[PDB]
Amino acid sequence: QIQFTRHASDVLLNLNRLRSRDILTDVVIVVSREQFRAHKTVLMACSGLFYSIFTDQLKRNLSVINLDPEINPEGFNILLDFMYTSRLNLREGNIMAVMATAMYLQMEHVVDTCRKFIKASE
Amino acid sequence: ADSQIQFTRHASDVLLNLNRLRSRDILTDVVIVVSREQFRAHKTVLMACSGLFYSIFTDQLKRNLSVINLDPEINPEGFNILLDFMYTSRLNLREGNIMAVMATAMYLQMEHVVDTCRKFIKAS
Ligand SMILES: C[C@H]1CN(C2COC2)CCN1c1cc(NC(=O)Cn2cc(-c3cc(Cl)c(O)c(C(N)=O)c3)c3c(=O)n(C)c(C(F)(F)F)nc32)c(Cl)cn1
Ligand SMILES: C[C@H]1CN(C2COC2)CCN1c1cc(NC(=O)Cn2cc(-c3cc(Cl)c(O)c(C(N)=O)c3)c3c(=O)n(C)c(C(F)(F)F)nc32)c(Cl)cn1
Ligand SMILES: [Cl-]
Ligand SMILES: [Cl-]
Repeated sequence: QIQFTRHASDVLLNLNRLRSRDILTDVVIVVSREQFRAHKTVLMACSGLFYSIFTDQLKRNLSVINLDPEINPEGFNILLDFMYTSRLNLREGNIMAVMATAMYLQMEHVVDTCRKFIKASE
Repeated sequence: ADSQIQFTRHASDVLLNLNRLRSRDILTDVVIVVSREQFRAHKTVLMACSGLFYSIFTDQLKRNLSVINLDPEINPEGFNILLDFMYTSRLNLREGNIMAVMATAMYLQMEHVVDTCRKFIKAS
């Protein structure tokens, strides 16, 4: 069929615009003292943890999810921006936190990219 | 010591997973009614892909509606082609459907689809 090569990226951009305007967000993720509003569909599409949560009968209808308090909010922020943008901002000062947060969120390609960053920088 | 990494497959992988959720009726939040067919979807995806749906659901008086009735003169098969396009990036244009898809894309305010329809006509 006719393939629109920019369509998926344009969809994601528009989803990120909805998130910035707080339109149809349906969950708050709490990470220590920081709160992040998001769309469950995007979280589920991007994360094994969120897919498991929002397919679990006991948890799927929650509108507030408290993540492990040991997770670094900056690590989560970097990963949530990645979910909505395809762009992953890695630095020596954040790599360990992003990698551990990606393991927790079950984002395997992000973890592999973090390993590649360690290989390139250690 | 620093790197800004673009994941070139990420957006298409997100969209595939959204289509998987729709196919299982997970987190769908609206039924679009088009003449003799009902279609379930995610409002966020509809808004992301169509000027009409963007305008409808940005309106706070319509944002939380669970059923939207479209103009009854819209061809439901044209709509289904466009809904599948929204969730897949693939558009099935054929001589037997081009006029219906084009007219539906005008109504949904999907300009790059409309333009692709015009290119199809030009090449027919
Ligand atoms: C279950 C699956 C297959 N099933 C088939 C098999 O028989 C039928 C059809 C239904 N499918 C399905 C899956 C959905 N969501 C997920 O898969 C959640 N998800 C997302 C990712 C993910 C996505 C993108 Cl886009 C990325 O860029 C990256 C990255 N850069 O790291 C990571 C991911 C992951 O890395 N991992 C290990 C995992 C983990 F679970 F393995 F841990 N889960 C991840 C959604 Cl929403 C809807 N349907
Ligand atoms: C308004 C915009 C920019 N604004 C910036 C500018 O300063 C601040 C920020 C907020 N923004 C925003 C917009 C959102 N949604 C839409 O734009 C709706 N949408 C989507 C499309 C569209 C999208 C994809 Cl992916 C396609 O593949 C195709 C296609 N192949 O045809 C068509 C589309 C369109 O073609 N047309 C004419 C129109 C129309 F309205 F013009 F008619 N609307 C379309 C969403 Cl959800 C969230 N935020
Ligand atoms: Cl914006
Ligand atoms: Cl599948």
